[PDB]
Amino acid sequence: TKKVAIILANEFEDIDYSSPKEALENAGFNTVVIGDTANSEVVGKHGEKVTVDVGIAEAKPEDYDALLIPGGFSPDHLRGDTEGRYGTFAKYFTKNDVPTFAICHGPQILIDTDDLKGRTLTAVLNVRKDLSNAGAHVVDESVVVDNNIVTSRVPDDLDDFNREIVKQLQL
Amino acid sequence: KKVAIILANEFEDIDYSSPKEALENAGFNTVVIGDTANSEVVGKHGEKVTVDVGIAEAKPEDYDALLIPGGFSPDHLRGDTEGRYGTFAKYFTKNDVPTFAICHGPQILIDTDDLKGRTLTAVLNVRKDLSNAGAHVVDESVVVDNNIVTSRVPDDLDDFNREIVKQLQL
Repeated sequence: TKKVAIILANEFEDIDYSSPKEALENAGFNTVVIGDTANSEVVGKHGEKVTVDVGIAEAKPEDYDALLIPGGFSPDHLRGDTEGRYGTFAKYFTKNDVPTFAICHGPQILIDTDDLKGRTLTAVLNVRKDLSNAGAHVVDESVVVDNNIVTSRVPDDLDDFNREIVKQLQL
Repeated sequence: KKVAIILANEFEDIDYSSPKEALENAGFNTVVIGDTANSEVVGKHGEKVTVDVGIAEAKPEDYDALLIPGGFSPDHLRGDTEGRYGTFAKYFTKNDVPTFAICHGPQILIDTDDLKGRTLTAVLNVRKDLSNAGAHVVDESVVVDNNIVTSRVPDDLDDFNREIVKQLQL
């Protein structure tokens, strides 16, 4: 059975978490929330409470068949980790071409992999310039698939994003 | 001397209030520029601030400096569909006018495209993005690079406030 790592801090955009989680589980994949501390709670912009399953200190990225990075201000929080542990975690996925899915601000974390040169991505407007400075070919599309990396811009893109992430996992 | 403060919702309260009070104590005037004139924007910890001038009307030549408070306000500003806050900031970087940014504030300066070779600091969360914009990023309580003054976190405010006042007294 395949399972998806979802990296999550406080102030995630609630629907960026719930909608792809529901699509993945509906297709028969399981999800696991990876955050600062196992069994801590993180709270979305709009109040959704999510319990962290696995601490980032213990998490083995090779255990997971895909990474999902929900947006809002969760990715900014994750990039505040003094030891850069979420960037290092995401680097496993980009270095080994494992399916990697990011929506909205999510692609911010991919910048910390230093692996984006020549990759094609989209993101929320706020973050596109940073993605291009990181070496990406940034485009403005509802969903972008570049081999293993799937990106979308906003919650309104979720139908397209969810369809593509489940396909990539079927591979 | 008049200082433009560009501000959206979820600014870090003391990043606004503490420099604004330092500037006003030194005899300078501040003018909050935001999405719509006479709206209120609200800080992460609930401080309410009235927007004096809408970004659509603001003329950056009017001002003797630009101040960019941190929090998630700079991110919000970078979401403006027509990039009007980046364009506002470009006047200051192009014309070497005093430009002060704390915490996440320096994110806005990324949109000017004018950071190559410039020396800045910022909160850890945004340092990589500043480096990728070509800036020489250091980890100091305050950094002065000609016209641009940056600091990292609220603890640095004493040092920030001293340096931004000193810029304007020139």
